[PDB]
This record gives sequence, C-alpha cells and structure tokens, in this order.
Amino acid sequence: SMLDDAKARLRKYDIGGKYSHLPYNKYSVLLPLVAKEGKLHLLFTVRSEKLRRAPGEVCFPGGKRDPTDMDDAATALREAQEEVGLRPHQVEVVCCLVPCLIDTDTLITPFVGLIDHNFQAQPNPAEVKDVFLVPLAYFLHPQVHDQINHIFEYTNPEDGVTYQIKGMTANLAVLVAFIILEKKPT
Ligand SMILES: O=C(Cc1ccccc1)Nc1ccon1
Repeated sequence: SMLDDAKARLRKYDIGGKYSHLPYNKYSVLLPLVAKEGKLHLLFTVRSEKLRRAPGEVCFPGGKRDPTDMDDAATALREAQEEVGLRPHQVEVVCCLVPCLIDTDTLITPFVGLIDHNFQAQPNPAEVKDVFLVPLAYFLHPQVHDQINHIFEYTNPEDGVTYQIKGMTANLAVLVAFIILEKKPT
C-alpha cells in the first residue's frame, strides 16, 4: 500500500540514535506526513509574528530538548503537541533522518512521523500563526525564486494564499520527497 511503501522507504535512511548522545545544544523537528486525496502531504507551521527568532517564517513543528524528554523523538512530539495539538496516539514516528549541524554547538535532529487521518490541527496562537499542507510531489517540481539563494513559493489552490519555504525547512522537504517518491511506477 501507499503508506506501507512510504514507511519501508523511510526505514532505509534511518540513522537511529547514532548521533543522539553527542554533547550539543539539542533541538528536534517533526516532519509530519498526512495522507489526503490519495496522495502524501507534509504539514508546515508559520511561526507567530510575536516570536523573537524568525517571526512569520515557515517551519516544521519542533524545538529545544528539555530534561523531561526520554529521547530526541520525545522532544519532537512534545513540541508538536504544544504547537498544533498533535497527541502521541495520533503520530507514528517512523525514522530519524540525518541531523543538521549549525552554529558550531547545535544539532537539530529530524524525525518523520505518519499522522492519523482524524487529526485536525489546533494552532496555538502564542507560537503558530498558521498551519498548512503541501503535497509531497510539489518538492520535485517547485516554483523557485532567487532572493542569491533558492526560495520555494507554494500557492494553496483552496484559497490562493502563497507561502515562502526556504532554508533547512525547504531542504528537508526535498529530502523526504526524494526518499518516498523516487523511482515509482504509475
Ligand atoms: O521552532 C520550530 C522548529 C525548529 C526549532 C528549532 C530549530 C529549527 C526549527 N517550530 C515552530 C515553533 C513555532 O512554530 N513552529
């Protein structure tokens, strides 16, 4: 099936806990996969305008590890619950992808999660201005704008709203799209 095929592809790229004990300032992100209308989508947040760093930017749910977290996956799930109301029973964490090194002292670990079809986002307005879906196949043929570095513009056909996706967020979306959709029969 579509979902069994996606999980099987994703498991081949799982690094597991290999880099998780290293002495960095630690953050985790959740790459949330949603199945609608017979296709896979990624769920994104728009950060509240009130926030100190990167107000109004498109991001994945996530944040800083705290002492309560049993592991890096737990960080991603705690932050996702706080930000968009995603409960643990509504997500299956399938794997841990390549971590992102930044600032010389910081390691950001991404986890891909399959999201339950009965989940409905409840944006917490102190942290998140908006939540939206992009079809995973978009990241194979994105509408690119050069700012000089590459920015994706996605327009939601439901309402005509345009979102800008860039940086680590755009990079990870492309990675997930390649892993799941490369070399598939029609
Ligand atoms: O902050 C994140 C993810 C993140 C954290 C740290 C480093 C890179 C990415 N997601 C949010 C926060 C509010 O709305 N979305």
